[PDB]
Amino acid sequence: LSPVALRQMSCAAGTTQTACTDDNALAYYNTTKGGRFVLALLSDLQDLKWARFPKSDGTGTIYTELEPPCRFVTDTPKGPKVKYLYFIKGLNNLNRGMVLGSLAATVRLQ
Amino acid sequence: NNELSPVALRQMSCAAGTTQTACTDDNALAYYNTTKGGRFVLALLSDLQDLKWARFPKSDGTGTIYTELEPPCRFVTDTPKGPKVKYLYFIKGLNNLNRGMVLGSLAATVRLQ
Repeated sequence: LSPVALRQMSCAAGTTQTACTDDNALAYYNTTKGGRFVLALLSDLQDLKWARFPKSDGTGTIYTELEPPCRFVTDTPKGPKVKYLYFIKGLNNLNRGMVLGSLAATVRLQ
Repeated sequence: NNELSPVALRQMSCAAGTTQTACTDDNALAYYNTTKGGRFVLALLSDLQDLKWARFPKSDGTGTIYTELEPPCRFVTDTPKGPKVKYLYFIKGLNNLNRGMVLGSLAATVRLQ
């Protein structure tokens, strides 16, 4: 399948749908035909279960369930930092790989 | 418990051709993973659309490894010298996770049309 730019945007996630309050995650997403398809979230927090995305037309909000997070380490000026990678529930391996390849290009892994 | 053993894809020039004998000059870029034992090649990128084999000399100098390629995926990247048509060749049999890693790396690092 020919590739499509993966982009990032801040977003609210939380333990519960109601707990999605302020911006605490970075969503990795696709701009497809009728709206953005979020594949994964990146966060400092390890207990997220839900992400929240306003539709761009303003007609509503989408809540996406998260898989258990994948812990990984990034190289920063302040030293190594632990982060959590949350695939969207049910994401297939092709899309998981795309997230991983975009992640390696956009954060200083290991 | 769930910890990510990640990897960035590296790139190396490599030889490819329509036949094994036609692999002579380095006319593609191979995307590969460095593993503790050897380089794992996932895919080739080339201007050429008719490639079927990639060639890599064995690390010792003993012999040669020929890797067969899937049919190419055509895409257009935006470069300073204007748009350039490229062809992405997965290694024959590459699983979907590794296919995604290449597709995700590309789309994250080049501008596409």
